[PDB]
Amino acid sequence: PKLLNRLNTYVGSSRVGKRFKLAERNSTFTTELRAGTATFLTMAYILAVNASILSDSGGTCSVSDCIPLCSNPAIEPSQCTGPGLRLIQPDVSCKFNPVNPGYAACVEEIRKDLIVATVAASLIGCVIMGLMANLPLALAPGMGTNAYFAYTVVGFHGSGSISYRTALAAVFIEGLIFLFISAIGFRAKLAKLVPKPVRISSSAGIGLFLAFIGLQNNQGIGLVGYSPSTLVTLAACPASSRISLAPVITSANGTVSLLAGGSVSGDIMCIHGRMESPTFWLGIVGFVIIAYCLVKNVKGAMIYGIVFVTAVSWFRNTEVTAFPNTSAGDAAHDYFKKIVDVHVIKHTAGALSFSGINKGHFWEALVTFLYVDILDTTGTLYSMARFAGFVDEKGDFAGQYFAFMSDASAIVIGSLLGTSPVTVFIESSTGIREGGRTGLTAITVAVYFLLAMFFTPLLASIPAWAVGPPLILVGVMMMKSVTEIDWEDMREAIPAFVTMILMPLTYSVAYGLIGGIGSYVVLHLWDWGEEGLVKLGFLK
Amino acid sequence: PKLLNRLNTYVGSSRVGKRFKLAERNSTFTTELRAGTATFLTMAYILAVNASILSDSGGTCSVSDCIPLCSNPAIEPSQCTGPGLRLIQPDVSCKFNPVNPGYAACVEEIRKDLIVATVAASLIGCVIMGLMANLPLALAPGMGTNAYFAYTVVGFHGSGSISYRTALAAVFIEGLIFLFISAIGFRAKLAKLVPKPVRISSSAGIGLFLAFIGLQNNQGIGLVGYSPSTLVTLAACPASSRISLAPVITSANGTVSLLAGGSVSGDIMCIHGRMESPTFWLGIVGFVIIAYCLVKNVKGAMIYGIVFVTAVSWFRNTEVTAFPNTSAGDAAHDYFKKIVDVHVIKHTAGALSFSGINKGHFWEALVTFLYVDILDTTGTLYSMARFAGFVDEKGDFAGQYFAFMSDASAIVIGSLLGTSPVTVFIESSTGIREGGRTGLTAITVAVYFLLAMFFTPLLASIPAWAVGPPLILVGVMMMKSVTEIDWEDMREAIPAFVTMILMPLTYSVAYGLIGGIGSYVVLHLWDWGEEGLVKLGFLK
Ligand SMILES: *[C@@H]1O[C@H](CO)[C@@H](O[C@@H]2O[C@H](CO)[C@@H](O)[C@H](O)[C@H]2NC(C)=O)[C@H](O)[C@H]1NC(C)=O
Ligand SMILES: *[C@@H]1O[C@H](CO)[C@@H](O[C@@H]2O[C@H](CO)[C@@H](O)[C@H](O)[C@H]2NC(C)=O)[C@H](O)[C@H]1NC(C)=O
Repeated sequence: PKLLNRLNTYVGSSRVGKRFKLAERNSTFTTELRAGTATFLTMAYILAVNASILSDSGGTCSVSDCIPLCSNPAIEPSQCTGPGLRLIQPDVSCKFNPVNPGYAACVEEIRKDLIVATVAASLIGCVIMGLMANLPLALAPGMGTNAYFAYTVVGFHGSGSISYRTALAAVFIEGLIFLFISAIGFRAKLAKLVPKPVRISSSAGIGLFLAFIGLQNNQGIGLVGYSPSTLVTLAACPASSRISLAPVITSANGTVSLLAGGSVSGDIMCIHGRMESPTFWLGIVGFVIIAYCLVKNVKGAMIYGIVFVTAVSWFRNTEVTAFPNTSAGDAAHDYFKKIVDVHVIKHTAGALSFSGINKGHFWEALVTFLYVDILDTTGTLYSMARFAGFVDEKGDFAGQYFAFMSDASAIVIGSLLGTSPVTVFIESSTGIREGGRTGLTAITVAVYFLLAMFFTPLLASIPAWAVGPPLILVGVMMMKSVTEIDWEDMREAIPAFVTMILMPLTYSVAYGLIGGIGSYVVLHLWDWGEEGLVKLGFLK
Repeated sequence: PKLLNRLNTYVGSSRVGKRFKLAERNSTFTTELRAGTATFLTMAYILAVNASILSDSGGTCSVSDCIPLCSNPAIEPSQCTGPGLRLIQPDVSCKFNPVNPGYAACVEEIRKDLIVATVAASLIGCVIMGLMANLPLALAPGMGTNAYFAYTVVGFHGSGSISYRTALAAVFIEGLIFLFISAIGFRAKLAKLVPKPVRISSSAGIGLFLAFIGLQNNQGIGLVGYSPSTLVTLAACPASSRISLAPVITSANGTVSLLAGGSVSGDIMCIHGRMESPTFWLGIVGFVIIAYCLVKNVKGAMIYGIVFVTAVSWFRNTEVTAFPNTSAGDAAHDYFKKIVDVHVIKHTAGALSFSGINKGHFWEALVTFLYVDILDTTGTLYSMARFAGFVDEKGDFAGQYFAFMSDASAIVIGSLLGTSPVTVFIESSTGIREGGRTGLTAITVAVYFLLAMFFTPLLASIPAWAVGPPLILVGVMMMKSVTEIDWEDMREAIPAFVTMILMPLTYSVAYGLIGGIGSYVVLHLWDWGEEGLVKLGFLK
């Protein structure tokens, strides 16, 4: 007969076929391969997004890599010898606008390291899940945790309260704690502490957070800029129409004096030319492409949008180029002209530090990660077990124990390689809908990730207006959880609204969670006291 | 027979009782009075909120009221005569921080004028509705239109693109157009142009906008401040820990130079002492009070929260005082020591100007108002007609014609007195639930508004941390519209999300509407073209 039939029969009757229980689950070999291909096509946008987001945090390097500069910018630093010409020693301000050249070079090196680390963590997680749990699930660094890790815990170019290495240690300890909790069966009971309205709306809140990042110049397409009155207005003017802000001291007559050592922002204020940014309109075109591909059920919509926007930007002498006519642009183009490369992680691997373990901020991060991974992983896996028909009458699908242990182990391993926590992707559903039932789907996704490695030069050249619409559409899709909040009941509607709006406005996830929980406790104090009084016996 | 029974019988058998159809609708006199009292108690927060919001726009006065200042702030301006001491002529920067004393005095005068105008517009609208339509509905200046009029169309202290008088003319013409449209029966047809997902989510969007205003230092309790990296972080530090920002020019070596004539912001950047602002915690206490009063179905919850927070602030030598130890504070206290006053509108009444009618921004405002009033009034009235049992099998409740004409006339009259458009309040439902069926409820609310006049000194002394939680809770209650969007369908979910998130982030309502409509058209182009091709006959 057909050669595929012979191959399927041979594999099913073999020893590895019985190991993976192919016959008992009604799927042979090619259904597994097709399901793995579909899942990889649906989740491949993480390869660009995660590396960009994590690289924005600055990585391991610090002020020690800034180089001394000349008195005038027109003279090369090594030729700054003459009357009144001296070398300026670097300070913290070298990390921020205008950025010192050495810092930017290090940041590019960190970006390559983080691409490789993302690929390796996804591969190891998928293989561990496939071999141990024997489930068709794919693991990769999560999205909300990426944004929270980069822009809040560590901050832009290390402007946060915790260094990169200490945050890696926090992720490591969180993974170990999650493993220990899942191994003794206290995970389900611990999941009950979070009140219901906070437990749901939080997801929506994160989506809003992500969307806001996509509407930002540092991070996405623009369209939102600084305003002296309202703090936020309509941006998206060309890069030559933007200026920075600096703190000043005023008086009661009208004088102003610049404040020494103050933080200078990026080019966030727009003077003229609104709605004229070419990169903004290129990002809009990519957004439209992804949205149409999502409506018509095309797999890999985000891949297509990102690839279109990136390929348009690879030309050199345009207004939307990714390789500007500078030294950094020329170096980036030179690395890009190499199509394939085998990059070895140099700075990011094995970069843990336990110095800040006694700080109060550290723990605020460690708990927050622990919350998200406990909820998300609990929410996703069971949902997946419903699509594959594994759930019995008791609500258990056998391999849940090893599924949770494998997720925790993947988190630990990813922390060792220098990336944000890894989780199970919801996109795995698209593989289950195609017929994947065993762990061969995870192995197939792992092989695809291995082949996605070796393309670091192509993945390291993706501009900010290409990582923009994917975040917005991810927020759109996360928004669907609001339909199960009872907005008629104030005692539920107030905490959910507080969580949802505080996540993007304070630009933090922990603050939204804290506000929601505090509001819930305050609003339920009276009822709890009345119940306690009735129970004790002072009241009827 | 009790005396109340005799009074009810006498009124019901009288001529005015037959005029208002008291007997035919099963309500006599005291049910009408009680329903009016309940409605007024539920809607009385507008008396403070609307005046504060509209006064933040600066009113009619301009740079011409700034007074010349001395070379040093320590010398009184009229004694600035000596070596090198001159008078600085005012410029536009006198309107912004630091604010010229004459401008602040004028703004206080405008605040009194706007309190009186708000009361008068509400009274006239209620009387016109009660006498003509004969419905138990109360009219007052709307909330989203207040915020849009003040902070977007006119801008803070006149920093927008349209002056106050031109915006009043826009409101006037919008009211006239709405009257003409409703009189010829094209209102229902015109209401169908807005796509459904935009037509719903817009309400939720406005709520978010309002909540953001309540989390702002200019406008509410604080908690959200400027950030050099993310533009927005956790504020709410004491007023002595805040500094301003000014635009600068950088170079490639590290120098910075202040830019001449740039806009200086308010005290928005926080250096230290986060979560230590006493006014922030007072606002939180007021928020909690209103939240419990809302949970337990207490009428006038917002009144109680506002009154508590305001009464705490009336003491003079504290950190939460509304009368600081300055000249402006002393003048405010002197006006407050008067309990009752008869204020006559001096600047705001009859201040229309038709100069900017050929500007493109003008029309962008005029349409936007016209949208909101067409939707909101259509959404509310019919809903009210369901609670009172007026809707027949055909969907009409007889007096809808005069109801819409009365709403339009009230809009025009309010525009003449110098306020944002007036609409029907949803809070009127609380009066219908109590038994109100005729127009005597509107007359009762009008009498209550008339007696609420004469208390301008008390209403003019309400601080910003008292107008804060009401806006947040109004946003919470408007948020309930999201449950009727199908978030599973991308072709609907994308426009709704775009509208909802663009309203508060760009800090404008028109931009959210434009984005939503544009996204809807773009996403439906392919389907519309395919349908048209099938209809014409080129396709099967
Ligand atoms: C960096 O280079 C600029 C010149 O490009 C220096 O600016 C001097 O000081 C102000 C501010 O720009 C200018 O008005 C002067 O014209 C500049 N003087 C000269 C001789 O160019 C700036 O001083 C340099 N940075 C430092 C720390 O010296
Ligand atoms: C306005 O008032 C200040 C004093 O309050 C005057 O003095 C200046 O103070 C700032 C610091 O706040 C210094 O940077 C300036 O060097 C001071 N200038 C002088 C001449 O002493 C200030 O001069 C006043 N401004 C004007 C235009 O008169």
